[PDB]
Amino acid sequence: QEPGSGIGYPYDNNTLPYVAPGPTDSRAPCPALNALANHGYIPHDGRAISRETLQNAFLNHMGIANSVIELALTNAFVVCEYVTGSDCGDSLVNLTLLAEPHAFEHDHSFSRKDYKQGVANSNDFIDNRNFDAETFQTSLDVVAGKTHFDYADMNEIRLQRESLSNELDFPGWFTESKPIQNVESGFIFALVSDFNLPDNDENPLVRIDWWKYWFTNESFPYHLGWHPPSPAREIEFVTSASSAVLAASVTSTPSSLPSGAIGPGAEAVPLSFASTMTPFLLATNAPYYAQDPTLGPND
Ligand code: HEM
Ligand SMILES: *[C@@H]1O[C@H](CO)[C@@H](O[C@@H]2O[C@H](CO)[C@@H](O)[C@H](O)[C@H]2NC(C)=O)[C@H](O)[C@H]1NC(C)=O
Ligand SMILES: *[C@@H]1O[C@H](CO)[C@@H](O[C@@H]2O[C@H](CO)[C@@H](O)[C@H](O)[C@H]2NC(C)=O)[C@H](O)[C@H]1NC(C)=O
Ligand SMILES: *[C@H]1O[C@H](CO)[C@@H](O)[C@H](O)[C@@H]1O[C@H]1O[C@H](CO)[C@@H](O)[C@H](O)[C@@H]1O
Ligand SMILES: *[C@@H]1O[C@H](CO)[C@@H](O)[C@H](O)[C@H]1NC(C)=O
Ligand SMILES: *[C@H]1O[C@H](CO)[C@@H](O)[C@H](O)[C@@H]1O
Ligand SMILES: *[C@H]1O[C@H](CO)[C@@H](O)[C@H](O)[C@@H]1O
Ligand SMILES: *[C@H]1O[C@H](CO)[C@@H](O)[C@H](O)[C@@H]1O
Ligand SMILES: *[C@H]1O[C@H](CO)[C@@H](O)[C@H](O)[C@@H]1O
Ligand SMILES: *[C@H]1O[C@H](CO)[C@@H](O)[C@H](O)[C@@H]1O
Ligand SMILES: *[C@H]1O[C@H](CO)[C@@H](O)[C@H](O)[C@@H]1O
Ligand SMILES: *[C@H]1O[C@H](CO)[C@@H](O)[C@H](O)[C@@H]1O
Ligand SMILES: *[C@H]1O[C@H](CO)[C@@H](O)[C@H](O)[C@@H]1O
Ligand SMILES: *[C@H]1O[C@H](CO)[C@@H](O)[C@H](O)[C@@H]1O
Ligand SMILES: *[C@H]1O[C@H](CO)[C@@H](O)[C@H](O)[C@@H]1O
Ligand SMILES: *[C@H]1O[C@H](CO)[C@@H](O)[C@H](O)[C@@H]1O
Ligand SMILES: *[C@H]1O[C@H](CO)[C@@H](O)[C@H](O)[C@@H]1O
Ligand SMILES: [Mn+2]
Repeated sequence: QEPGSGIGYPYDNNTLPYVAPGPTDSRAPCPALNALANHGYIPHDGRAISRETLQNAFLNHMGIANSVIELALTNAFVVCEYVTGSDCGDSLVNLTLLAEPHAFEHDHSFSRKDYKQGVANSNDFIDNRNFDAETFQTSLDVVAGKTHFDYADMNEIRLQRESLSNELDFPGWFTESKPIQNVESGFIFALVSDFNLPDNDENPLVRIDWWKYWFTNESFPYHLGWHPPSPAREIEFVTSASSAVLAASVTSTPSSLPSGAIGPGAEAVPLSFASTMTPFLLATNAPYYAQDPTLGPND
């Protein structure tokens, strides 16, 4: 928000306004990075981003501590080197390369289509990077009519998304990614679980309106009473939430789940790519921004 608005106070005392990305700006498949770039907490053009810039942006403007993004930072730079063909050092070339498929970006996302979702031919690919309202609706439908949801609900959400993607993706494309997705499940609980409820750290409940605002708008739901978590969320909360999602009992089992979908997931570890492997072509679409309505500087 505008610095003088005081909208983030006393949780964030140095805010910057929302600015929609222009056609030439680089955006990510990540709603968090996109919100940060939209505010200029990382570069608005989404290019040339250092680890510390990311660490500070997450800590000071989203209440996400450094520990939470340690592996994500490692993996971002691994993917940068893979996509560009050379070491990116401490300047992430852009946000868009993070949408390299079957890498950090993965199938059965909550709010993005898959790289080969619904394509008529095998060489074809689509926008697996920008927010897709329809896909996100498929996630929200699982918790229709509710204001909050828990770990068991999130487990049902990710299962529905796995089922849908496995059915709709070009044959042979779909590749399950429980470890990465469920870190991201933990991230959702970390950012938009309802810290105003008395037992948030034991049984955190996601506020659906906060989640929808963050994902659809790629900006922060201050207008709905959100603020950065204080103290900042740490990695233990995230991986604990990730484990709890996967441990939750399934009351409705969708068809066409990949083998082993139900049950615990592997711990996320650093990505690695063969020096011989050429990266998949990145989707080239202009960055998404909200238009129904468009956002002002304080939204
Ligand atoms: C340097 C730090 C980060 C990097 C490089 C990063 C990168 C990515 C990438 C490549 C994806 C796409 C995965 C896919 O859905 O196919 C993603 C998704 C996602 N990220 Fe980030 N991320 C970071 C930090 C965070 C943080 C701190 C949060 C929230 C606390 C967050 C929230 C999410 C969520 C919820 C998704 C899933 C979106 C969906 O499934 O539609 N990310 N991130
Ligand atoms: C995206 O953000 C816009 C702008 O903040 C949201 O629309 C506003 O929502 C606030 C409460 O958050 C209301 O007080 C305003 O009346 C709304 N303004 C306008 C212009 O409609 C919008 O709801 C957000 N989208 C989602 C899905 O959360
Ligand atoms: C983000 O960076 C990536 C990596 O450099 C860009 O993707 C490459 O773009 C060049 C054109 O300049 C192509 O020759 C390569 O084929 C692309 N690589 C892949 C794997 O697709 C990407 O264009 C950049 N995006 C933005 C919006 O800045
Ligand atoms: C990205 O750009 C490529 C070359 O410009 C195209 O071959 C791709 O199909 C893809 O195009 C899509 O996104 C761009 C926005 O940059 C639009 O100009 C196209 O209409 C298309 O949606
Ligand atoms: C914001 O400023 C107020 C008043 O000085 C202070 O009490 C609070 O700790 C500040 N918040 C942060 C995150 O520094
Ligand atoms: C989230 O974190 C837990 C614990 O590391 C994993 O089991 C899960 O697969 C996901 O990565
Ligand atoms: C989540 O899981 C990680 C290991 O993947 C732990 O280090 C953390 O304490 C939490 O239980
Ligand atoms: C790990 O931490 C999460 C979030 O605080 C809890 O919900 C879970 O029960 C475990 O203690
Ligand atoms: C990971 O952690 C969660 C939360 O403590 C457990 O529910 C799960 O069984 C796994 O050990
Ligand atoms: C775990 O428990 C649930 C109820 O919470 C059952 O519906 C499911 O079959 C599983 O045993
Ligand atoms: C069991 O409850 C789950 C939520 O955990 C629903 O998704 C499902 O429809 C069934 O009622
Ligand atoms: C039970 O509920 C789940 C989640 O909503 C569905 O994916 C499944 O098909 C069944 O309707
Ligand atoms: C749907 O069915 C699966 C087995 O196919 C169970 O694991 C789940 O608990 C739900 O009843
Ligand atoms: C597809 O499969 C699921 C369980 O695997 C069923 O619940 C459903 O009725 C359909 O046959
Ligand atoms: C389906 O296949 C996979 C092998 O990747 C197993 O992990 C699973 O238990 C099931 O047999
Ligand atoms: C990570 O692991 C891969 C295995 O494919 C290697 O190719 C790479 O050089 C790195 O050691
Ligand atoms: C997005 O742009 C539209 C232009 O009609 C405005 O209505 C809105 O305030 C926002 O700036
Ligand atoms: Mn994806």
